[PDB]
Amino acid sequence: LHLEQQLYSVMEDICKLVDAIP
Amino acid sequence: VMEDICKLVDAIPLHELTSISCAKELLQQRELRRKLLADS
Repeated sequence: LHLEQQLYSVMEDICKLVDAIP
Repeated sequence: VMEDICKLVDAIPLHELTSISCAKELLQQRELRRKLLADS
């Protein structure tokens, strides 16, 4: 199940992106 | 989890998405988190 680990850190790049108005 | 946030990021309209400069690359995170969810 290499697809769950791939979604664990690919929608974690969308979040850190949300962080960049600090 | 943390992605009830990203639930709100797949919802920003395409007209309202041009006002942020990170969107060139952080909208391919939207269209890729949707092909991977679809691989059930």
